[PDB]
Amino acid sequence: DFYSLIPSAPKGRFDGIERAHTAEDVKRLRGSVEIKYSLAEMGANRLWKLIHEEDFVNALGALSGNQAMQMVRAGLKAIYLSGWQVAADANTASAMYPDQSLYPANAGPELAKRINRTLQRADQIETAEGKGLSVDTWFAPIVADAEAGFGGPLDAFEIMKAYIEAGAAGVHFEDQLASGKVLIPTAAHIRNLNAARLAADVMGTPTLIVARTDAEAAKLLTSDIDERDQPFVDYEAGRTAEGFYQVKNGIEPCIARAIAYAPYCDLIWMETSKPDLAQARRFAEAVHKAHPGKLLAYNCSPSFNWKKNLDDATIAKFQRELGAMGYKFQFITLAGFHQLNYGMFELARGYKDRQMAAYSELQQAEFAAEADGYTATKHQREVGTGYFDAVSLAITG
Amino acid sequence: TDFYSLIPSAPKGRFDGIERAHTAEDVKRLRGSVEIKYSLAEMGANRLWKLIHEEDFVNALGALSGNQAMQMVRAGLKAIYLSGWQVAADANTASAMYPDQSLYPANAGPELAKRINRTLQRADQIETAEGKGLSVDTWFAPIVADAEAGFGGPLDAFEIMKAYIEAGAAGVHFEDQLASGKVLIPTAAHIRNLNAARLAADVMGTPTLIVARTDAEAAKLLTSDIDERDQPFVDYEAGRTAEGFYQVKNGIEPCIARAIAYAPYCDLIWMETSKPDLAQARRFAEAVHKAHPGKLLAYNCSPSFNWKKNLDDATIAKFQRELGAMGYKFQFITLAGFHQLNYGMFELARGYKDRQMAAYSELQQAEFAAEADGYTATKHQREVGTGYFDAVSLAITG
Amino acid sequence: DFYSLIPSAPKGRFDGIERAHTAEDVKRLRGSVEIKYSLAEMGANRLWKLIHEEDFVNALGALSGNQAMQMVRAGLKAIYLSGWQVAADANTASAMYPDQSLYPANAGPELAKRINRTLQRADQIETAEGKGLSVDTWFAPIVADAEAGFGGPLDAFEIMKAYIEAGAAGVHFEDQLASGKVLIPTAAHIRNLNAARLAADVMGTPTLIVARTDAEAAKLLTSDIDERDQPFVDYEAGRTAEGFYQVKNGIEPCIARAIAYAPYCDLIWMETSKPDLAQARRFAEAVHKAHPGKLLAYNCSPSFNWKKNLDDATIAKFQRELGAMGYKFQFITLAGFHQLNYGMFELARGYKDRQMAAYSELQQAEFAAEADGYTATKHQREVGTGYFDAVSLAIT
Amino acid sequence: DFYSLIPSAPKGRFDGIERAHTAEDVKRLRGSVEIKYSLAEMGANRLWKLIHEEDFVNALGALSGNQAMQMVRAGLKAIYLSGWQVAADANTASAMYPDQSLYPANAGPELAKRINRTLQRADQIETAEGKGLSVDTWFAPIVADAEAGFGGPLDAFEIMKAYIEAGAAGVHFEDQLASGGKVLIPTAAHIRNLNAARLAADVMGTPTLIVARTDAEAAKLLTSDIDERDQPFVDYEAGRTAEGFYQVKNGIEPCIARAIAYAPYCDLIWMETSKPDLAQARRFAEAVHKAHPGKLLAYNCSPSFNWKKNLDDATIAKFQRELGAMGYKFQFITLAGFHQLNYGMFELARGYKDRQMAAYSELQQAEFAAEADGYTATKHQREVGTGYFDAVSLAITG
Repeated sequence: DFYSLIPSAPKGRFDGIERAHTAEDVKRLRGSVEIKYSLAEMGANRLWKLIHEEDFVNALGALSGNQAMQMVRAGLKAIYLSGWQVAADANTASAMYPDQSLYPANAGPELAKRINRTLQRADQIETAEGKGLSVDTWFAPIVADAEAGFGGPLDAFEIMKAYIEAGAAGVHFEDQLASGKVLIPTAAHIRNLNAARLAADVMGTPTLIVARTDAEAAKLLTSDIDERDQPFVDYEAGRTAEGFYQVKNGIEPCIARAIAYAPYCDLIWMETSKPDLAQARRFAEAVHKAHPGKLLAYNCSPSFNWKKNLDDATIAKFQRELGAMGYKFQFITLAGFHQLNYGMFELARGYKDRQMAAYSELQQAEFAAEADGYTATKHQREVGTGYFDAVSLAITG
Repeated sequence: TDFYSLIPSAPKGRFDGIERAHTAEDVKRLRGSVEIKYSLAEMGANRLWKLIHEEDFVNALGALSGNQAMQMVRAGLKAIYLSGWQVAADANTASAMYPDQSLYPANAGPELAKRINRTLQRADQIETAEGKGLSVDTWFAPIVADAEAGFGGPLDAFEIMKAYIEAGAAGVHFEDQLASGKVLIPTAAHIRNLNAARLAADVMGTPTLIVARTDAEAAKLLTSDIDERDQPFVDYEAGRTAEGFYQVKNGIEPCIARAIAYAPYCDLIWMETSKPDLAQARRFAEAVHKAHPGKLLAYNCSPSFNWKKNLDDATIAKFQRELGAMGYKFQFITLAGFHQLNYGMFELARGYKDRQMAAYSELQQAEFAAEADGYTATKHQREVGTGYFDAVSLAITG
Repeated sequence: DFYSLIPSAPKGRFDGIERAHTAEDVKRLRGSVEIKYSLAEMGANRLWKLIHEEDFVNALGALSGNQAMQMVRAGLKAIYLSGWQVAADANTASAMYPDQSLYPANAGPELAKRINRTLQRADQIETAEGKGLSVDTWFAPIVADAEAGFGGPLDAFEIMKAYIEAGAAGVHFEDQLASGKVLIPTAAHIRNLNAARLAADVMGTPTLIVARTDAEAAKLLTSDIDERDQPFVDYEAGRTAEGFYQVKNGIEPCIARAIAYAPYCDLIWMETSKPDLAQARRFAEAVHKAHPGKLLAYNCSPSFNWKKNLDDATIAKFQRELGAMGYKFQFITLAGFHQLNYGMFELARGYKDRQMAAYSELQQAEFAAEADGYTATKHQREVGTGYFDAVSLAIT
Repeated sequence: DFYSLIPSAPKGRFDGIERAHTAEDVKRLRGSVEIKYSLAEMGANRLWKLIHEEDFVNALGALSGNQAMQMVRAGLKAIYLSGWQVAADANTASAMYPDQSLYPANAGPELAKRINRTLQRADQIETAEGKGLSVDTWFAPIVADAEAGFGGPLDAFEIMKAYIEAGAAGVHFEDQLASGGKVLIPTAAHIRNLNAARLAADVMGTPTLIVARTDAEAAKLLTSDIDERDQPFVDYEAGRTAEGFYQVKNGIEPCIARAIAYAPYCDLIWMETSKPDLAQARRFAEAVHKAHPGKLLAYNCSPSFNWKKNLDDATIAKFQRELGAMGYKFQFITLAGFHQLNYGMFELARGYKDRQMAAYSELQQAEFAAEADGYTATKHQREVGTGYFDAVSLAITG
C-alpha cells in the first residue's frame, strides 16, 4: 500500500518498517501532482542493492564535487557527505565553523546537489566519447549528514525533502540537541525519524534513513519525560543550571536507544570515539537479539590514532571484520578534509622552498597514477571541454 | 594628488605612470554621498603593492577553497591566486562542473574571494584568542583574482571589479579575449575594460591592483579591425570567417604591441603563455621595458606544460627566481589547487578501496610527520574554530 | 524519432520545426541516465495546449512567488518572468540594475524556481484541505526571459537547461548584443535558437522557444557578414567608432528576421516600445505569408502612455484584436514592478501622514476583495500554517 | 574601555547596560585586524538619534529592496524587516513557509543586504544628478528579526554578526523556542541569547541596537522551570506535557516580569501582543518604567487584528501617537509589505483577466497622479539606475 505511493521501491524495501502515519496521510500531504526525483530514486535503490549484495560498503567524506568524482573513478561504490566538513569548508554562510550546526540548514543538500552535478558531467563526458563508462555508474549513492534536523520534526521533514531534491540516497539523524553532548528523549528522536519517513513518503522516494545515537558519550539529557530514558538518569545529581538531567553514558543506553529506533530507520549507528571490534560486536549482538539481521552503520574515526592504538594486522582487517558483524555501511567522516588540507600544506611548503620543482613532483606523481586510472592530468577533458566541443559541433550547421 | 585625495589609503607613488580616462570630479559624481569602508580590500592592496616592490618576486598558487588558501598562508606563501578555470571546475554559483570559458555566473569569483577571506579571518581569530601571537606574517595574504573578460562590456567589468573589492580582493586581472581558438577584442575595447575597473576602484576608494592580460600569443582571431593598432596583424587576404571575425597573426609581436598599449592603464602586465621559455619571457620583458621602464610584470606557470620532459631539473629549479630578476614580480600556478585536490583524493580513494583503514592510517601518519614542518590540521577541532567558539561561550556566561 | 527522445511531447508538437542536430547528436550529449523534469514537462504541455485553445493567453511579469500566486488565484493562465524585473529587484547579485544583463546568468532560473515552489505550496495547502482546488491548476506555465543568452551559443544552452530544471515552460531569446541597441547577425541568433533547442532535446522536455527580434528600433549591427542583413546596412555611413555597422531599422528587417528565425522557434516576437494594431497586423500578415499559422507573441509596453496615445475603445479591445491576428501569447513585462512600487509608495505615504488609519484602509480593501477570491487576509493559511499543522499531526 | 572598542558609539550609548563579558574578552575574541562596517555604524547611530529625538519612529515590514526604497522615498525614517515575511516570500531556501524558524539562518541578513544595496543605488542615482537628495538620507536604519536566534547563544552570536555585515541598525531576539501554542525558554536562557548578541556587536566593534522580545502574553508552555523567576507562573497542577514541557499562565504579569529581567541586557523592550490595547500598553509601559525609568520600548501593530471592527476611527487615528507618549519609540507593522504586495497583485490580475489593457492603464494613470506627491517610479528606467550607468559609461568612453 506504501509500495503504491513509492513506485520505485523494490519488493520488501519496507520489511519491518513501522510508520506513525497512514497511506491516506501521505496522499493528503503530497500535493495533487506527481513530481519525479530521479537521482534520489536511483541512488536510494542503488544503495539498497549495494548494502544487501556487498560484503560491506565503505565510503569517504567528500568536500567537493571533484573529490566525490575521484572517489567514484577510483572504484568506491558510495559517497559520504559530512556535516563537520560542511561546517569546515563547504558552507552556505561561506564561513569556517566548528561542528555545532552553526551553518544555515540548506548547506548539506546544496553540497549533495553539487556532487551530483559533477557526477552528471563525468557521466556526460564519457557518454559523449562513446567508448562506454569507465566505472559501474557515475551516480554512486550519497549518504548525508542531517545533524539533529536543525530544530523539531518539521525542520527534519524539510531537511529530508531538500536532500531528496538534491538527489541523496540516504540521510542520517542524531539524538543530540546539537548544542559536552546533550541527548533528547528517545520519543523525541523517534518523532524526527518519523518526519523523515513522512517526507520520503511524500516525495515518493524510498530514501534510506540512518538513525544515530550519541549515547556512548553524552552525560546530559534535556528531559526525563520518557520512561525508556529514566533508568539512566542520576536523579540524585540532579539537574544542571540549564535544567538538563545528568545521565549515565556508555553502551547500555546506546543499545536501548538503538532497539527503540530500529523500526523507524533503515540503518542504526552508534557514534563511537574509540574504534573497538569487541565493543562493535557487543553492540551488534545486542541489537540483533531484538532485531535480527538489522542493517548497521559505522563511523571509522579520523582522530583516533590508528597505528598507535592497534597493530597493523588489526587495522588491515578492521572493515572486513566490521562487515561480517553486520556493519554494512562504513565511512570515514573527515577523509576529504584531512586529504585536502595535508596535500596543499605539503604542496605549498615545497613551493616556498623550491618553487617550480615542488609542482614538478606533483605532476610526475599524477603521470605515474595514469596506469592506475587517473585522468585529471588531462585537465580540460576532466572538466568537460571535449563535451562542450561536441555540443558546439552539434549546434553548427 | 586629487586621486590620492579620493583614495586615502594609497601609498606614495601608487599611481605613478598611471593614466585615467575619467576625472576626480567624475568619481565624486559617481561615488554616492556616503563613505563606505572596505578594510580587507585596502589592506590586501597596500600589502600587495609593498610586497611586489620588495621581494625578488611574489609566488602564488591557485586556491580552490578557503581551507586550501589557509594552508597556503600557514606554509609561508605571501599571496593567494584565485583561478577562473578552477571556479568553473569545482567552485561556482551554478554548482556545476564547467570548462574554462565564462559559463558560470559572474558572481562566482567574488564569492570565492569572500570565502577565502572568511577562512583566513577565522584562522586569525583562533590564534588571537590563544593570545601567543600569529604563526604567520599575516593571515590576510593579498588575493589576486581572475575576472575573465569582465563578463560582457565595460559596465560588466565595472561591476565585477566592485564585487571583488567588497569581497576584499587585492588585485583583479582582465583579458583581451571575447571568451567565445581564442578571439581577441580590439585594443581599444580592452583599454575601455581596464578603465572601467579603475573607475570602479576609484569609486570604492581603494588602491586595488589591476592586471592586464593579453591572449595574443595564441589567438588567431579578432572580432573587429576598427583599431589601427591591430590592423598591422590582420591577414586581410583570408579575409573574414563565417562569424565575421578577422584572421590575425599571433605570437610575441602582438603581445608586445598590446602590452605597451595597455601599460598606462594597469598596474601589472601579463602575457598568457602555454610554453614557458625564459628567453621568450626575457624578450617580452625587455621590449615592454623600453616603452615602460620598470613596469611590473606577472607570469603564469603553465600547469599542463610537462616540465620534466621539456626542461632540466636545474632550469626548473631556477625558473621562478630567473623571472623575478627580469621583473616578473607576480608569478602563479593557476591550476595547482585543482591538481592537488584531485590527485590526493584519487590516491587515497584507490588505496582505501584496496586496503580500507590501512590507507587512511598512512595519510594520518604522514600528517603526524608533517607537524614538525608546521602542519596543525591534525588537531582538526582547533583548525576549524571550536577552541575559539569555546572561548566565545565562556565569555557569554561570565 | 525526436518524440522518442522527448516522451511527454504531444503529437505534432514539432510540426514545421527544423533542427541543426540529429536525434543521434542528442543521444550522445544527454548522458547515460534518464533524469525527469516534471514541472517543465507539465508547464510546456499546458502552455502548448493553452496557446492553441484560448483566444489569446495573457500574462503579467512576476517579481516574486507571492505575486505569481495571486496571478494564478485571480484566474490568469500563465506567468511571465521578466529580465528587467530580475535586474530591478530579484537577482543573485542582490543589487538594483538597469536592463543590460548586468546580473549573474543564474538569476532568472532562480526566480522561476521560487515561483514554482510557491505554487507547489499553494497546491499542497488546498490538497490537504481536501475540498478540491480553487483554480484550474496552480502550475500555470512560466514564460521566462533568457535575455541574449548571456554570451554565445553555449551560454544559451546553459540557461535553457537551468530554466528547464527550474520548471519553466517557455524561454525567450533576443538577437541583440546587450553586452542604443546593437543587433547580432541573423545567423548568430539562429545559432542561439538552435542551442536552446538542443538543450531542450538533451533534457528530454518539449520546452517552448520564443525568438525575439529587436530590429524595430536598433540602428546598429555587429557585423554585416550575413547576406540576409546586408540589404539593411547603410554602407555610406559607414561604421561607428567601436566598429559597428549602421542599419535601417523598422518593420522591414523585423519581418525578414522573423521569417528566417521561424523554423527554429515555436513563437516569434517583434519587440516594440510603441503599441500599434496596424504595425502588429503588417508584421503578422507578412510572417504568415511565409509561415501560415505561425504562433506569435506581443509585449504590451509598460512605459508607453496608454491613455494619452490611444483612445479608450482601442485600449479596451487591444489584446482581443491582437489575439485575432494570431498573437497567442501576450504579456506586460514590468507589471509587477509597477504594482509593487506604486502600492508601497502609497501605503508608506498615508502611514507617514495618518499612521494606523492608512493600514486600516489597506486592511478593509482586502476584506472587500474576499468576495472576488482574495484569501491572503487569512495570512497564516495562505503561507501554509494549516498545511504544516496537518504534517505535524501526521508525524504524531 | 568599551567605548574604545566601539569607536563610533556616541557618548552615553551604553548607560544602564550590563554585560557578562569584559573588554578584555572582546579584545581576545575579535582577531588582530580592524575591519570596519560603515552601514552598520551609520544605521545604528542614526537609529539611536531618531528614537531619542522623534516623538516616535514608525516603520513597515519590507519584503524587498524596492519596497524599502519606496518607504524611504515616501518619507519614512526607518525600515522593519519581518521574519514572517522572509518565511513567506523572501528566504534562502526559495520556498514559502509559515514562521516557525524553518528557513535557513542565512535569510534575514541576506534581505538586509538586498535592501541596503537598493538604497545605495537610490543614493548613487541622486548624487550623480547633482541636485541634492530628495530625502534626509537614503540609508534609513534597518531593524531586523533574528527570531529565537536559530539555536543557542552561538547561533545568536552568529546571526548578530551576519546582520552587522549586512548593515542592519538593530536586531530583535525572542524568548520562545520557535522550534499548545508558543513555547518559552527560561528567563536565564534568553538573557544568555541577548548577551551573545551584545558580545557579537562588541567583537564587530559597532553600536548595533539590541531589541528584546517577550512572547509570554500568549505563550502557555515552557521548556523548563529551572529559573526561579519563571516558577511563579507555572501551573504545577497541570503538570507536564508529552514533550516534557511545563504548562504556564500567560499574560501581562509574566511579560512584565520578563521585560524587567531583560532590561539591563538590551536597548529596547518589546512585549509581543496580538490584541492592540492602549491601556495594556500603558500598563506594561508603567510597570517597566517603575524598575527602569525612561527605558526605550517598541511596539508591534498586529496586521491580523481587525482594526476597524475593534476600534473607532479616532482611536485608530491616534493609536501610534498615544503609544509614543508612553515611551514606545520604535513602532512597526510586521507584515505591511506582504499584505500590500498580495492585495495589489490580486486586484491588478483580477482587472487584467476581466478587461486586459484597461486594468493596466488604470494603474498607470494612478502612478501619473502620484507623481505630484514625490513618486518617481513612472520614470521607470531612471528608478533602476539607467541614467546612473549611462554616466558611468560616459566617464569610461567619451
